[PDB]
Amino acid sequence: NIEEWEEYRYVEAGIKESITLIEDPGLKKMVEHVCHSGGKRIRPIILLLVSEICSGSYSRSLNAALAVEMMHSASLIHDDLLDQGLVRRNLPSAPEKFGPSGALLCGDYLIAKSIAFISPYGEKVIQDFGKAGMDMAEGEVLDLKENDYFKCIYKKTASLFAISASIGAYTGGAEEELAERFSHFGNALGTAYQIVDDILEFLEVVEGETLPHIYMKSTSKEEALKKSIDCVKLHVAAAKETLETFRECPARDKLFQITDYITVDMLE
Amino acid sequence: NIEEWEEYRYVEAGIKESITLIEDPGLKKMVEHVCHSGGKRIRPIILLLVSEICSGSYSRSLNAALAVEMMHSASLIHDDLLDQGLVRRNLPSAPEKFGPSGALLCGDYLIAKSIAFISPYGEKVIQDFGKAGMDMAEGEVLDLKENDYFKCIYKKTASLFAISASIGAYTGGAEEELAERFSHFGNALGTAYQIVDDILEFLEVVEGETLPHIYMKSTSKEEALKKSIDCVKLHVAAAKETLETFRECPARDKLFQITDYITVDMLE
Repeated sequence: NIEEWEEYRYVEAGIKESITLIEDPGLKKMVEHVCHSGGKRIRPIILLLVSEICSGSYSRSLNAALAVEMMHSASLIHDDLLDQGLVRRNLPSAPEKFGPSGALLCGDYLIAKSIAFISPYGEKVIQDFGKAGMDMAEGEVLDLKENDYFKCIYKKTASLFAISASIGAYTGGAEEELAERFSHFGNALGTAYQIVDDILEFLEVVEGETLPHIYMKSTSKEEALKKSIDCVKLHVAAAKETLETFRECPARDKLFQITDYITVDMLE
Repeated sequence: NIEEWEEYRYVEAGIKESITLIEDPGLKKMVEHVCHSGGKRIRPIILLLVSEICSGSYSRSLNAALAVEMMHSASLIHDDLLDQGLVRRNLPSAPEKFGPSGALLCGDYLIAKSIAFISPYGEKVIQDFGKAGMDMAEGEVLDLKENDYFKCIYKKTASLFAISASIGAYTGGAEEELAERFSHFGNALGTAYQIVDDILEFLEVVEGETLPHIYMKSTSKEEALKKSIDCVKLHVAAAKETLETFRECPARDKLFQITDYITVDMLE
């Protein structure tokens, strides 16, 4: 029950306050929709938890957490625009919650807003934030166009988890060395997270690109699944190995909980 | 001949170096295309010139200038995507240099890249940069949906000119008070600039929304044009009035040249 955590409540509060700032009725309505997805605000919470691990506090990290969530939301909106109305042009138009123009502009608005929110954190944090945004765009380009698959997961998904953790560390007073270790934890979790998502997606196709599909180009179906799940366990193990090197406290305990919650628990 | 200015050459050098950093062949090719538009790099040059006025130097301002140009390019690409394939869905598909997916992702890539380039300039500059990005998205939303027309020009176009000048001032050691005066110059120039563009566009429609069209809802064609041009002269005058309060030097002379070059000179 992450919705019960103080960290979750703080992020939700920041999100709501953020929404009150939107003047354009249309944009406000769209943003309210993307935030009302029932998600668990994993990325921003990870950022606050890391700040807590490093400093025992997270008050000052709220805007960085919101910036990361805004970037995530912008990517979801743009990806929806891509998948629903920009790639299969000769086929029947797919349904879309927001109009195409609305989806594009709402995403641009959110990215710009994330810049305003990340603005007080300094050069290192802001440069990392920018680099993650670039990785995400490049990742999507690859996504629509073995090695490339994993380069894709890293760029499109792992990257944001990595900076949610490193920025959290930086906002909690961490030096480059420590922030780097958190980056590794984030990359590990994010990778396991995406593979899990791809496994579930692969199974949906079976019911009527993903890792299992990639492996089937040379091996059995189940074997492809077995190696995919082994890939998840490998990265989950890598994530926990790193987490174990950090200060023992409730925030660290929560990071362990999140790790299982979004990876192996989804494979039950 | 702005192409002969040291400021122009420095920006061009930065742009070229920036291009060498792009790993994805496709993205690199797209960026090369948007930069190879024959434009005069007005916004980034204004930023460098302002830094010169305030400090006598502009070396340290290159990345801020590039960030502003990247934001401009991203907006042009996204606007092309909007106008060409997201608004007139029931009509024949309009031709596009980049595929729809490519245009969207290239724009997102450039915005993120601008974040990485603006990263070392501090909270005030980065917050202003973010706010301009937001104004631009909101401006486009209004653009496609009297007071609204001018709110549109301010948000979509004047805003970027305003921060190109204010950020230039900040990078040149200016305090809030001085940077604000430059912001006013930029807003003035940007407004005159857009109205001029709208007047030329209006005349193209006459040959076979814009200010002249807006006025015609209650007055004659020529009268609508007369009041539109008077609007240009008003803002050009406002821009020069402000410029005259700044330190007399070659950079200031160049700002006067640019002011006429992109406004009244285009009306001959």
